[PDB]
Amino acid sequence: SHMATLKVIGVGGGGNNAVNRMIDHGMNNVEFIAINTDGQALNLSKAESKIQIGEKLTRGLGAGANPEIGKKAAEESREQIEDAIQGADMVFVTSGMGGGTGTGAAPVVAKIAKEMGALTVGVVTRPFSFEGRKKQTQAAAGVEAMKAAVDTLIVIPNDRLLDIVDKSTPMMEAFKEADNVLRQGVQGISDLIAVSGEVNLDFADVKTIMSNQGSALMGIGVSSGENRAVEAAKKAISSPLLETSIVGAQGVLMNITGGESLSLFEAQEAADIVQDAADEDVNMIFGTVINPELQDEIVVTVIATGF
Ligand SMILES: Nc1nc2c(ncn2[C@@H]2O[C@H](COP(=O)(O)OP(=O)(O)O)[C@@H](O)[C@H]2O)c(=O)[nH]1
Ligand SMILES: [K+]
Repeated sequence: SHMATLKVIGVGGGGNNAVNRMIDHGMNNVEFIAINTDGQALNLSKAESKIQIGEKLTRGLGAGANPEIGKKAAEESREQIEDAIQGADMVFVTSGMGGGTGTGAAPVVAKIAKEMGALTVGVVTRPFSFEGRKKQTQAAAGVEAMKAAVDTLIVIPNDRLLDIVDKSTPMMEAFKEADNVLRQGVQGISDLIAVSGEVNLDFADVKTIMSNQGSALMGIGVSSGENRAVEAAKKAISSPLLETSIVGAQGVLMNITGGESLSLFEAQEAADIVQDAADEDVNMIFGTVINPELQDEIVVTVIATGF
């Protein structure tokens, strides 16, 4: 029997913001690591494990939006980063691209985790257009460096947050919507590992769908009542925040969780929604979990790769 160790690593300001908000939300059976140049921010981190990088470089300040400083800071702290990761079977690295620390250090952190054998997933943001072309260009170079260093990468363009707010939505509420991509992905994988399914998926199946793949989609949908399976499957694959949509996916891990009423017909319906949306012949790794506590609720978890 195998119990996978999952860790979430925030790198730089935005990544450490995400870690703090996820801890506040509550996230058990997952270990958090906070990595930053900025000692003032790191002192406010809620993470159990904190690594200040580049103190000789920046004297405790941030990188001042220069990615070369973040890269050097991370490389010089490799051993400390390895020690915090040790034991991990899966590592999520989260960072905002475009600044100095995340852009430069997050790809180093990802490569360290990958060369320790952890399944390594990046979830990163691109800057708002109003932040200017230079920052977009720097972020683009960071995204490409992340893709070369992870097993799978999820990119959230911050511009998509402007598609989901009204004129009054607090910025922090919008940021929590972006956080949900990583948080619900981690939770869905943590639930998959913890529960034996009736059609069982385990961590080896997560590795099949995510190892050495590139772009990825991770989504969850919950629905009740009539047409719940179709509606949950549509919710799982249809986030407006994602650079990589479901279209073009050639591998999908899909788990359906329901009560004792979970029907074979509705499982096929949900699988068909995902196949049709990908517009490809999808290699599906299909799982089912009967949770008797659930009455009329159905949960559909999707991880899509192979773009
Ligand atoms: N969605 C989101 N984006 C953020 C957040 N914090 C910063 N950003 C974005 O991330 C980019 C880099 O900022 P930051 O992570 O603070 O820079 P760094 O510490 O030097 O890596 C910014 O230009 C913003 O686009 C956050 O909490 N949420
Ligand atoms: K399992």
